[PDB]
Amino acid sequence: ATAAEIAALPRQKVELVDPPFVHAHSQVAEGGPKVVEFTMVIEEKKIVIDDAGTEVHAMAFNGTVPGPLMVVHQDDYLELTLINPETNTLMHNIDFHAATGALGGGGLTEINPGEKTILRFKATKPGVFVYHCAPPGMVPWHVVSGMNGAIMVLPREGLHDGKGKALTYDKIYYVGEQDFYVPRDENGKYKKYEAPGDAYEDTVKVMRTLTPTHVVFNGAVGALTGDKAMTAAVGEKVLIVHSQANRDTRPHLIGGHGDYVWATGKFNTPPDVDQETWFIPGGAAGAAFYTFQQPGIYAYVNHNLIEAFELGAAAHFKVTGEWNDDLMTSVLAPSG
Amino acid sequence: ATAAEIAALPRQKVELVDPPFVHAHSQVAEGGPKVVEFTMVIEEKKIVIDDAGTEVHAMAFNGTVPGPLMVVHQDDYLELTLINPETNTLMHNIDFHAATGALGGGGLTEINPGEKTILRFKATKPGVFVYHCAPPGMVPWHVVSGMNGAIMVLPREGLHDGKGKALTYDKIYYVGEQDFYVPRDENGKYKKYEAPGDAYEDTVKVMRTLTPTHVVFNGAVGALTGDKAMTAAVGEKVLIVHSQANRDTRPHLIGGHGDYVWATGKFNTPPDVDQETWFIPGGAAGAAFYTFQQPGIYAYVNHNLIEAFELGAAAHFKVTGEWNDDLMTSVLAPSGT
Amino acid sequence: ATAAEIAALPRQKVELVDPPFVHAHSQVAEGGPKVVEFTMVIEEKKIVIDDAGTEVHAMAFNGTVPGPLMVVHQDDYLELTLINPETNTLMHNIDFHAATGALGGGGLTEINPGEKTILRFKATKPGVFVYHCAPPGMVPWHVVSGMNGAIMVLPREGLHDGKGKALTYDKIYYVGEQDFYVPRDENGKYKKYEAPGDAYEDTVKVMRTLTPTHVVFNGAVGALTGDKAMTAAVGEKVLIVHSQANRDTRPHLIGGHGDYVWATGKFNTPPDVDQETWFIPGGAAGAAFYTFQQPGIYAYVNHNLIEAFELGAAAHFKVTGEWNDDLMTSVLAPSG
Ligand SMILES: [Cu+2]
Ligand SMILES: [Cu+2]
Ligand SMILES: [Cu+2]
Ligand SMILES: [Cu+]
Ligand SMILES: [Cu+]
Ligand SMILES: [Cu+]
Repeated sequence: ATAAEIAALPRQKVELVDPPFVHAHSQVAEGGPKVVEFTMVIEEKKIVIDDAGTEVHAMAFNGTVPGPLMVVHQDDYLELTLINPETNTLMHNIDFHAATGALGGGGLTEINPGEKTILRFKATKPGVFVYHCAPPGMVPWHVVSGMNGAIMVLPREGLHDGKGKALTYDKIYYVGEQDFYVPRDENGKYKKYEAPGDAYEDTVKVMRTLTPTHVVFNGAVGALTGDKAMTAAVGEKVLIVHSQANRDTRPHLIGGHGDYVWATGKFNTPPDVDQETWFIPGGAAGAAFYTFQQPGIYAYVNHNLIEAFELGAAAHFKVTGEWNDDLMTSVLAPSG
Repeated sequence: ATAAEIAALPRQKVELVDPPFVHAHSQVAEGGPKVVEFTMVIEEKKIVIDDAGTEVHAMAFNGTVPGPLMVVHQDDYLELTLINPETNTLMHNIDFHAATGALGGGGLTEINPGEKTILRFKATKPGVFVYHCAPPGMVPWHVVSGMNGAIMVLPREGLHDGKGKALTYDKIYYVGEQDFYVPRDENGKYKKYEAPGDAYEDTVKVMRTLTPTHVVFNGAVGALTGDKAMTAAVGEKVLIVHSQANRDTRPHLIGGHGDYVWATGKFNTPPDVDQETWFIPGGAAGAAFYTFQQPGIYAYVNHNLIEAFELGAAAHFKVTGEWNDDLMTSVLAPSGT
Repeated sequence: ATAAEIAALPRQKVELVDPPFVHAHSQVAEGGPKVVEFTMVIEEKKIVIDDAGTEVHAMAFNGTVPGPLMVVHQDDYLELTLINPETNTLMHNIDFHAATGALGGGGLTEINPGEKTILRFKATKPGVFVYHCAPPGMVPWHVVSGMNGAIMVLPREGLHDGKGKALTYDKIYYVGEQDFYVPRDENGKYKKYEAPGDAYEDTVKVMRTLTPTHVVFNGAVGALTGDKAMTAAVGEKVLIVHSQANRDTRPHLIGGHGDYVWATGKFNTPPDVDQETWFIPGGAAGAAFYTFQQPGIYAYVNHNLIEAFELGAAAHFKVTGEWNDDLMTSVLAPSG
């Protein structure tokens, strides 16, 4: 497309919502290519990541860890206004794995506190993709401070299975998984700091052990449970987008399956089927499609069970509907 | 199917065998859906995991680590009688990754010592699948104490490659891989404990490092070596089912390949081919099919070679038959330059 | 083939080239099956791997870490003369993951200092494959001392996509990724040793933590950066072969993609497409095909960003050509 051709395309402004919810969108593209407009303000803020009051100096796109999911269609343009308020202390930028050139946009978006920038890229490849901050010389520090999210570039005809059959979800959720590296004192107590830079040296020491102190969904232990449990009903089709910008993960829906899983996150790569546990390498997003068949509580986990149940990587689904005794039944309940 | 129709189905009682062997089964389903019945007694038992005599308080389905492989066909029902004898100290249950609902069955099979339960589920999806104990609040501790195994749900028409051609194995082995986290004293020697409970706190500390002290097949360093080495012959087609309920592994047959590998373990996902090293994420089972072409000793390993050769994750195959110099030959044996 | 048929095949000697470069070859096979002859001399030598003068007693096929890429076609034979000079102090051998029998060749190639051996094997399977030394009882120590490389066995008709369309690269690079485990003294300073064996016990202790001290491309931190960046031009098709003989990696071209990725490294397994970050398990090689669309500096990393930017697993590409504003443009440059 020429500059003139791009300037003639319809514009659409999107209002983002906090994960794990996803902003309003259409699965099948509505009309021809558009320039889809998003704005995010970066917030450096303290987050509490466990029930012991452990703090992280988060660097948060749109004030959340992960940043929000942006949804466009293939060959749309994503036009992001990124704002670094004067209240922040560090330079930030953004690299979209979906984008081509300038280190995913990072080279064109370096903004000091009090600056903003506008980046437009063509979403040429369909799939879910990580985005994250990456300031030269301080890249993993920003990423493991929670400065990452994902986007979804849907095929213009929406999702299909490996054989061209349409796959239409009723619900979509975005689970951003975060490895954190929190310094500890002599007694094994987590350290607190009063500015992000104060934590840098101690945090880098922990990072270099390659052993996270916490592995969490949506920024904290137990975040996507209780008031934030994800919901569905028997018969409902659900897409679960999952990202991890720095470290491998192995999602698993306990009590369910990934009926179709784009494990690599890329929609032109046919999905795996009937998955028990799928694998998403650090630096990528993946997506799983499942139709619920049983009601009740599900756990959704990173299936290194130490990571899930000791380090924090466990979410819940609450599913309504009728129990199916054909699929599963207690022939004899626990008894003497 | 209705309760009445399920009641009308044939029942088949299966006698389980200890890994790495697999109970008698037919690759292609014989007749229509059946209710396939299994029984396992859970044993909390001290096991030795290396030649030094390092002990673990294992939590073992059917008394083995891993638990035995159950084999059914797609759309059969698996009916398990699970028994927690009164000699045990902990509540246990079972989660089948093959199953749908109630956390894979865990929500319906919580049994205290002195209790039993019977769970039935429809094996709707073909593949190899992990099963493991998962008591709420104590999940990874049971799993890394060895309380896990796998099942195989064969397609009713047996295995096929990605393009519809039948693949019939001559023999099958099940290799369960176990990450263990054994506490050490100030000398760096492994600690011993009186009851499972006494090891809990020290073990959780090790688990949190995400660094196992041992990574083993069939419950111990070298368990599948010597007179317990797996066997094959040139021309023999072997399926190797491999599971890891908690931690990633990367299987490799040293001197061979995975001709067809269902790396995700799911038979409706076409197999990768000609594999050197495949990848099975923690919480899954995978399966590799290989026709041996050369005789001699092979090592079958997790190809993080530290894990294989320092931590224990190496098994052997002994293979009989004629050497093939077309495939490989020593043109000049090691000799002075 | 019959004995006389094998004996009658042409023999061709090929001169090796140090990584990341690859010796001249044809993508489509020239003529019928050949016995392709290579020679490598093993060098035991101290190398410096970082900016602090940290040393490793390298054990290096052909004098390099990684060992060089050998390229043949399916159903050719690879015939390697492996030489262990008498100035070395350890026994070495070679296991080709591409080969069938005798532990990949290791059982037939155990050479003490002052010995050589010639191994021939038929390259029956197309793909990129790891090779490494593997002396019984000291396997990981040799491998993590850098004694590993890869080969490529091209299909006789060259590479194709999942739909049988030919994929022809303009250039190819071989990135060998090495995990090192360098002992430290109690002050955190890396230790130095007189002879390789002196480091054995201390090194195994580090190895058993499963936490490398360095994760590097081409044998050292920054080996493929700056004036040793890899190069391409907009419009150029590049194959990047990546290996890791002991430990998982997750390659990512920052600013680009893997247009086609044989993540398992095997050409009869259809390539994944449009990849952001692919995954190569320890003990394997993979290959990614990309057509460059934007000029500028790219980084090519293991996308555990701590491994990439704290531990050393980052390379650069310097790409010439014209910027494409359709793919990406700065609508508003960073501004107050
Ligand atoms: Cu990135
Ligand atoms: Cu599980
Ligand atoms: Cu190997
Ligand atoms: Cu940032
Ligand atoms: Cu248990
Ligand atoms: Cu060696």
